[PDB]
Amino acid sequence: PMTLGYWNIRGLAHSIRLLLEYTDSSYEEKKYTMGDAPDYDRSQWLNEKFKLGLDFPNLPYLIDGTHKITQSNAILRYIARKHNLCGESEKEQIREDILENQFMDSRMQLAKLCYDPDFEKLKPEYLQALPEMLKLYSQFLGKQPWFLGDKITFVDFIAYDVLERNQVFEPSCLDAFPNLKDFISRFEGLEKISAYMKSSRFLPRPVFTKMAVWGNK
Amino acid sequence: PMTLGYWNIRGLAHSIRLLLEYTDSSYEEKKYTMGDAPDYDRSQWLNEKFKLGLDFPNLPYLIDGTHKITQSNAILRYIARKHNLCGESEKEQIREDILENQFMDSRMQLAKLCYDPDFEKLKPEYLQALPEMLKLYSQFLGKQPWFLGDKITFVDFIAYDVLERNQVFEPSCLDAFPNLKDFISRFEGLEKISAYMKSSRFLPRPVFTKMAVWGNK
Ligand SMILES: CSC[C@H](NC(=O)CC[C@H](N)C(=O)O)C(=O)NCC(=O)O
Ligand SMILES: CSC[C@H](NC(=O)CC[C@H](N)C(=O)O)C(=O)NCC(=O)O
Repeated sequence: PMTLGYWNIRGLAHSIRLLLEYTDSSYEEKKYTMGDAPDYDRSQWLNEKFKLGLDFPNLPYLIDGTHKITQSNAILRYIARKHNLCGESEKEQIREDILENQFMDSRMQLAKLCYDPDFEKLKPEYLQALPEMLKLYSQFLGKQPWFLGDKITFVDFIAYDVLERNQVFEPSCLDAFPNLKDFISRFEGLEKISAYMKSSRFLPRPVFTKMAVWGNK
Repeated sequence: PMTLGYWNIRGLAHSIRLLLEYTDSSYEEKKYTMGDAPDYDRSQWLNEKFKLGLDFPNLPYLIDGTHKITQSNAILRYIARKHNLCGESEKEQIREDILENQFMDSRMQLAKLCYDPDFEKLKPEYLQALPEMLKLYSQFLGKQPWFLGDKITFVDFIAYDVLERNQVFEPSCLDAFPNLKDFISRFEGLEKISAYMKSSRFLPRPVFTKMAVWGNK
């Protein structure tokens, strides 16, 4: 079985976990636990960090026998290639590359906020900009079932994580955007995703690490 | 001709500029200028930000006729595909995806620091970590001329920007790492790269925007 190493949270493994489940991948999780405050003791990871034979040791990581992979997008692409869940044409590849990076910027905006000591002061401005961020995603998806079009690919798994987690942050945020709401349902309704989400494994919380101001538990 | 839009700085356009020059691409630059302090007035960009027909308006952008591309990695991949400067095999693609995301983490570390108000206090800790960062890049490159092996690809262009800019931040940083120094020379010695670097277009500073503590000019 493949090994997926990450913190015992949602974080950056969510899309990877879902993709692994969707693709019916044989895998098990190496789950590291961060200590509490004031420590935020990381030693579980730190001890074996340099022992896994990763070129750029990091969480998350994927071990698939010969292949040892860090960087969450690289893991996602790796698995997506293995199961034909990639953009094929130029137009699709362009769309894929734009989305992967754009979603990453959006992911990180929410993380920057929720780790910021000034969370309470900063929250409103983020919610001001929130509709415009969703609007661009909505326009882009249009009437298509999936972000690259007819066929589901890896970005849809990124898409879901970042869009859904906004909906856990601000529950009403997708209300203006019916196609994004339908996207969420489509995704969660997928036979394997649905089965997973009802299983003991599913790990939708905590969103962030114990160091977070919001979503630490 | 393609249009490359960005601020009148090095920033995230460097690798793109160099790739466009290397590939002998027909291109011209739409250069936006940020105001000074206290304003940092952005209105040059802001006015026509929503008028270029980009799905996710952003700097940098590439307009290639039908194709309008934002996100710097997306732009790089776009041009790389057009000129066969991509990882072909699985092992290459894995390496490419790892490196693109890793370098981007590294890039952002320097940017976080150089935009931080506590730049002076924070600088030493970054320089503490700096050798280990370089070491992992060095090990990964090994004896190969380019990061993916025999043939140069797009990551090399990212590689150059982030590694070189560290050498502008701390000039001695590559001294313990001869293969990285040779990488820099190999890259700078490429016929078209060399010609470009000696031309009037070449824009190696400022490193960051006027809002930066380090490398604003
Ligand atoms: C909050 S996510 C946990 C964090 N990992 C990253 O930041 C990886 C980000 C990377 N860009 C990726 O996408 O994999 C981490 O603990 N990394 C290992 C480390 O710092 O030693
Ligand atoms: C300091 S670079 C300038 C900054 N752009 C980005 O942060 C884009 C980053 C994106 N991840 C990319 O790589 O293109 C910017 O001015 N963006 C347009 C805007 O904010 O309106």
